[PDB]
Amino acid sequence: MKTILRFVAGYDIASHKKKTGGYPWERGKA
Repeated sequence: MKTILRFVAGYDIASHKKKTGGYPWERGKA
């Protein structure tokens, strides 16, 4: 995960817009 910045970038917005489906352990090592 070197250029994941492009992947997480969209997730940071999509997760903030929709906000749903997110396990307590499946949150990027907390």
